[PDB]
Amino acid sequence: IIGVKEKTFEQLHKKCLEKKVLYVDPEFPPDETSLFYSQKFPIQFVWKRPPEICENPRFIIDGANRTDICQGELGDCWFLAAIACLTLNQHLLFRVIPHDQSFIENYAGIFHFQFWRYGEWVDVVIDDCLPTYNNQLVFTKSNHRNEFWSALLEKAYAKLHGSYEALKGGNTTEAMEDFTGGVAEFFEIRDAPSDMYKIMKKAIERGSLMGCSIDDGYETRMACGLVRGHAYSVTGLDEVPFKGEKVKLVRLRNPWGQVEWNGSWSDRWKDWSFVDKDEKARLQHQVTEDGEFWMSYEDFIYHFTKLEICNLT
Ligand SMILES: *[C@@H](C(=O)O)[C@H](O)C(=O)N[C@@H](CC(C)C)C(=O)NCCCCNC(N)=[NH2+]
Ligand SMILES: [Ca+2]
Ligand SMILES: [Ca+2]
Ligand SMILES: [Cl-]
Repeated sequence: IIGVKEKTFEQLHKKCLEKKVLYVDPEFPPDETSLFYSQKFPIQFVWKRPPEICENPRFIIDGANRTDICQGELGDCWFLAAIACLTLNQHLLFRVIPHDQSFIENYAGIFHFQFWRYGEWVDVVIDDCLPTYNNQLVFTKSNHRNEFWSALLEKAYAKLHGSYEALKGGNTTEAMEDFTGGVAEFFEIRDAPSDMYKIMKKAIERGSLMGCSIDDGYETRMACGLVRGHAYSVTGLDEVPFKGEKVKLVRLRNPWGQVEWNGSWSDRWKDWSFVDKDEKARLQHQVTEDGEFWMSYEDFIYHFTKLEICNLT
């Protein structure tokens, strides 16, 4: 279609519109080479563009929110937790996602994203062919079936690593730095200082990204609703009145978009009845299986082992 070895998104976009053709990326083509390098995936995939998947595809629907990041059949929770964190700071999100992009205006089958690499912003261009099975995305999707920014972001990040398979292992902090240029620090929660709630509270209010995990030694599920060896996004911290004393809470989101903690302060916990109507509104309490839930600060430090904060420079 084109010879793209050193050409910008603008150049390629304009050329495709002139030629009246959908872009096919020579550097990261829609075939098995872009999926894996060693192990194959068990199911064989068809590559389709979002217009081929649904009638009215959209890049962004109702903003870029954490609810748009739902994990599929690829173990890249480390990266997905990081994007979800990033959506809590919209200001920073728009440096990674160019928002002037669309399926309904100047569509030429080509998109781009920006990552922070070796001390500068780097532009990554992709065709919009995505892996599918039975006409559904197999990897990351949004909970809205017509929204495609998070699927395409994953493709672009996979391209930056050489393949989808190259996203299988990783650390949330690697991704946080790729989105922000911040400096990461990690904390073992067993050596957590006495004031870590306060540290966590200051970090989210500053727009620092925060992930966490439970040490391991489709990932291991626990009866309490948590998942071991799995990256969670920390999406809020608050105190709430409950039977006289103020209880400290932590809000997490499972990047699966489902499977939540079921203990104290979970969605369907009966003793939410005892909490004031205005407080429930303040904490955006919702009984919906979206992967997001509140737990007590005490239960949090008991279960979780790693805490990762990416601070802005
Ligand atoms: C998460 C998932 O989708 O279930 C996925 O299994 C994963 O990548 N888990 C991480 C642990 C999280 C950070 C909690 C993991 O196992 N990481 C090991 C990577 C070792 C370093 N490798 C590279 N390439 N830097
Ligand atoms: Ca959305
Ligand atoms: Ca929930
Ligand atoms: Cl659109």
